[PDB]
Amino acid sequence: QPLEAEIKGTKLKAHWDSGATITCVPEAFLEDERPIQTMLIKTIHGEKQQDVYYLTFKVQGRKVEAEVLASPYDYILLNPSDVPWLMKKPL
Repeated sequence: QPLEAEIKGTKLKAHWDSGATITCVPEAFLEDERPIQTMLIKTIHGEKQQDVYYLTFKVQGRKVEAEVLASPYDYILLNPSDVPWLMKKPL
């Protein structure tokens, strides 16, 4: 059951993953954007750096802004730190 989210006014499906500590979005939303900060990641094949993008999107009808990473996926990934209310039941 994918969640609903709106990025830059664009409506798309999203997935909640507590394992993720940072929101992850598809480059399709960063193609014409710019990363405010970058992160360095070391891998067995070599060292890779991940760019960070601060975007604004609605989470279940809730305007919320957070940094997201660009990914080849076709959806969005929400973290438990950005959507702390999702863990709590709605009133």
